[PDB]
Amino acid sequence: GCSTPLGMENGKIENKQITASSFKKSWWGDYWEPFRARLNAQGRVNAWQAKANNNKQWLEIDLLKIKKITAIITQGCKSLSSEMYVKSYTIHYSEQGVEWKPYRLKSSMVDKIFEGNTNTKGHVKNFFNPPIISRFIRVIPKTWNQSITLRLELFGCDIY
Repeated sequence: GCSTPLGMENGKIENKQITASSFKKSWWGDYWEPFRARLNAQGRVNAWQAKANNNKQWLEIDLLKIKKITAIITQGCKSLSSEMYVKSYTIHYSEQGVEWKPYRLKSSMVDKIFEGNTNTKGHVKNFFNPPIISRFIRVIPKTWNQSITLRLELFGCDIY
């Protein structure tokens, strides 16, 4: 089958493979680095937080080789007295990491907007019908509650 978690939570996807447009750095050593965006992560800093909340943000995952990506799970983050989570997002993909292509349905001309989270720890899973075949995946937050924060996991399999 093709529904195996690709490695965000279990750490098979290494820190070096996860990057972002920007990330929050607190005056006192709290860096919400991209690679902290792992499903179910706990800790003082357990998620990626964009440096600024605007339409120019993205979290990128380099799978190191082209794979078939069948689903994605996103989760939010509760930090202090603040509930932050991405409510909707689009997906961009690439085989080379140079040219980016937006995920769109067959009878579509606009980017497919995926429904995201409605709380901080609940898992929201979205299936890609059809699957995405690529090496790089970018999650583009469209709407968020309070602040852009994410914890995620990707599911797929190798190409044969």
